Amino acid sequence: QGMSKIFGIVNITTDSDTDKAIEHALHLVEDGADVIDLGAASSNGVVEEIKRLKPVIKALKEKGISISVDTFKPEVQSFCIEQKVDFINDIQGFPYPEIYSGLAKSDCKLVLMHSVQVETNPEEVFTSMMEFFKERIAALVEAGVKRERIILDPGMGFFLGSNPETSILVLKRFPEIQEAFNLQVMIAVSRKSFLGKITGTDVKSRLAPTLAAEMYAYKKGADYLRTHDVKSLSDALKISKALG
Amino acid sequence: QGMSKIFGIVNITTDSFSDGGLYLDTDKAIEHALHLVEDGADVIDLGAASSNPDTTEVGVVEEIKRLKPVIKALKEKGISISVDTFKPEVQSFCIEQKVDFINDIQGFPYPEIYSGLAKSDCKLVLMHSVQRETNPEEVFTSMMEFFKERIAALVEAGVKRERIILDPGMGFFLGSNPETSILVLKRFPEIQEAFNLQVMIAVSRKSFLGKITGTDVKSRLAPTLAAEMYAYKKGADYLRTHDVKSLSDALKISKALG
Ligand SMILES: Nc1nc2ncc(CO)nc2c(=O)[nH]1
Ligand SMILES: Nc1nc2ncc(CO)nc2c(=O)[nH]1
Repeated sequence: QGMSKIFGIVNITTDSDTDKAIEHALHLVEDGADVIDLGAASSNGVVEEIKRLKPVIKALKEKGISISVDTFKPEVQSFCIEQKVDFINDIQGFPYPEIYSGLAKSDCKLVLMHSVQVETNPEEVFTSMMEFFKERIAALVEAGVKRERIILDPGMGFFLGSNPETSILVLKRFPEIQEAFNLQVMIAVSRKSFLGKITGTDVKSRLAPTLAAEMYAYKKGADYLRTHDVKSLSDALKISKALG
Repeated sequence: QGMSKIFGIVNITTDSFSDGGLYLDTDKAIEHALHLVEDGADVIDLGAASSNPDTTEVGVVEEIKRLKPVIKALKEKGISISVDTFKPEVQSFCIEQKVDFINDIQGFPYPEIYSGLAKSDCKLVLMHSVQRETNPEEVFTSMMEFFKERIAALVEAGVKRERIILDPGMGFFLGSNPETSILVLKRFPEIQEAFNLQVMIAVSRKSFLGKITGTDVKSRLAPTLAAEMYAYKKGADYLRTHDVKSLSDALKISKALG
């Protein structure tokens, strides 16, 4: 029942020049987003990724906008280390110990996401997820990163396997991750394919299956939420809180 | 938390509206009904009221003329029909048509039609409304007494108690005060226990939702869905909505998520 901070998804490439992604990043802030999750990915490339970030990064910092960057490459990550973005989203969970001490000299909060790319007993995935967090958080702490800087993401959708039951189990049991490590947790359900396998609808185009899962996560204590339609979630969270 | 029926709103007057001519497209309303049903609607809430207040005998026979083809066609396909009208002459036409529900936003205040309502097998949607700056607490108390007096006067005439569905009213029907709508939304389970009757919640696209967020809720679904979700988990028996598919798809997520 805690107020969740919204993460606005802005993809730099599919929106673009830089201005179409910039104006998409301020319209979401004008809609109730606390942090803008910047993504700039194409096909097949470190300089190409960074070149699209620099104009959007410092433009949002010129207006005091908290920025999250979705990158799994350490060279792109070390760039975000010294640009001093407020968040750095890694869908791989920092598996390369090269930049470990590099992440300790910084202060940007780290987001530790877990995935399991093939046979899914849905609870066995949860247990190994508990052990994955226990080993990766410790090694990050041993490298100098403060424990108060890690945010856990249990993964969702195709990051948990083609089985929709796996994503349902984690959506019901993510409070257990909250109290086992005493740390914040973000849930990302927006337009993920497994929502269509439950309702039989055209995902990526239907907001309501998506909205129902984000309110459920908010009502169970999710600290952060990652979505596309921000003004829809912002109004869903305003109604949900005022309604008791 | 449990079951919930969905009322599909079909404004026959709106589906036959004015793009440069009025109330001759009697098939758009019929297609809007059959559409909403394959989106997950349980009952079709037909509404053929005039665009502006009309209280003559012509507006009566005009309301039946807009309901007569839509009611008939939906009957041939086994569709639960609910008529959204507050006129006694229109309601008597719905009784002889064997319509499933009669949705009255005035709470049936005319005793002349009580005789016709007793013989009917249709269910009744008794709605409560407000006088016209009343404190939200006193609106709830007067609503309780209003249901208590009107339910008795209906069973006195011969309407079996179990056919009465209670609607507390929402938004402008409770006043321009948003907290009055919030109080009813978070305290309506007290209605189902005091009267042991079903309760219908109708929040779809009401102005008070915009006063809480600050967005145009008349054409948007997110605040309508958030409020419709809360009433579902709180045990609302029926749900009157516009976007049936978005609510039906939403109910399929909460049922899987538990
Ligand atoms: N933290 C987090 N980030 C993501 N980035 C991209 C995508 C692709 O949908 N998913 C996610 C996600 O599920 N969680
Ligand atoms: N049963 C019921 N019917 C309504 N009809 C029209 C309108 C106006 O939107 N409201 C309602 C309502 O709140 N409850």
